Amino acid sequence: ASSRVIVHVDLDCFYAQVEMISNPELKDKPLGVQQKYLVVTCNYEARKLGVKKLMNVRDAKEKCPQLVLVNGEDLTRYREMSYKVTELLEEFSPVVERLGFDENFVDLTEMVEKRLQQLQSDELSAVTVSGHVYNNQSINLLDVLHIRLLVGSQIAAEMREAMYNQLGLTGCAGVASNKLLAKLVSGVFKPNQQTVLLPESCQHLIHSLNHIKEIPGIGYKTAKCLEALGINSVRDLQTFSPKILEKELGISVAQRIQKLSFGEDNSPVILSGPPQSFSEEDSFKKCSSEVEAKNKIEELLASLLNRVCQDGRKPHTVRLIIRRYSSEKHYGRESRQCPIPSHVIQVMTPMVDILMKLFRNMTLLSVCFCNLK
DNA sequence: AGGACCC
DNA sequence: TGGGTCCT
Ligand SMILES: Nc1ncnc2c1ncn2[C@H]1C[C@H](O)[C@@H](COP(=O)(O)OP(=O)(O)OP(=O)(O)O)O1
Ligand SMILES: [Mg+2]
Repeated sequence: ASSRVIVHVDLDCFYAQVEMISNPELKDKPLGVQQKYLVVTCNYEARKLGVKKLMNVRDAKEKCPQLVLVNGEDLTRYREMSYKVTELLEEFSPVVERLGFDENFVDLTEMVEKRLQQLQSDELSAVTVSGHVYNNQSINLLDVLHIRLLVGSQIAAEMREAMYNQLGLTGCAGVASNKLLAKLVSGVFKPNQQTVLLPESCQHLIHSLNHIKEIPGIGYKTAKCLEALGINSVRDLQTFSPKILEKELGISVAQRIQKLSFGEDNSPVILSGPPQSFSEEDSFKKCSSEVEAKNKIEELLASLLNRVCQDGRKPHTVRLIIRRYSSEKHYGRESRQCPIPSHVIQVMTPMVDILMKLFRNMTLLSVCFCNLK
């Protein structure tokens, strides 16, 4: 083990794609999916007209006074489709990592080897790429690594083909030697296409970023910390002092994101498997009297119970989270965790009050069934 | 419990 | 600004 062939699959405007399959009349027409006062996602037709994801419904219609909107506050169908995609990819190779509802990582390393071993000392020269090659780099058919990434692009092509035939879904794929690069290159040719990255082009891809914040792994926070240090470009981070950085973010985060700035990411593809938790949420115009407004909570449990059930396993912990309006609390949530009565495990009534007492001990309300077994 | 990070 | 995951 040493050289991996990873693939990053990223579905195009996933929610719109599901809504469109539902009611076809929505195709070719600018379609935006709405949650409260936001247009979380939209089909490309609409993006052409200026609709950008996570855009105010207003800023959205006064940019495209024709945009069709559907409500996407209920993630049931999306979720269901998200697992259908993951499963299909699990077929090609079991080790699949989900990143949100629309992303998956697959370690194709073992699969590329098996395929290569079936090729004869001739046909191995007829190996061809499938899709784009980043920075239009030249392929060297004698470079074993090149042969491997190209095979990976074929498999990548196959998965994309299967997704569309079997599930009616289009999307992108990125093939590289680690998760960071694969995710970075999957977006190069945006609408429903695929790109493969050859080693020689790693820095080019890394340096094409305009801000460290663009590097998967570096969030909103870490970015601001780095700024406060005069670290703005990816090369600033590459050339910055190991000591100082290590001494201000933690030898961990430090040593890790600096490897990242170079295109280095040794993290494995974790097998996601079944969810580690189930939760429903609900935001509402500061509309909760601090009581009686727990009929909403009864609502959450309704669906959740239907979900936690279906799964098969049973959760051994419940939780409640809340919010409070006032100033601009850029981060403010509160939750009361608690074990679930063994008897009650094996129905609403009990639970209802269970959350109620958890309620009292304490704009948005959400229940979460975690600790599954 | 709460934090960071991701989509 | 509707869900999730893993670390402190
Ligand atoms: N539901 C969400 N809530 C908050 N932030 C989000 C959400 N989804 C994505 N983001 C963040 C992640 C990134 O910082 C950025 C979005 O990247 P992204 O939306 O995937 O680009 P995109 O043009 O490819 O959209 P899409 O994948 O729908 O086609 O916003
Ligand atoms: Mg996206």
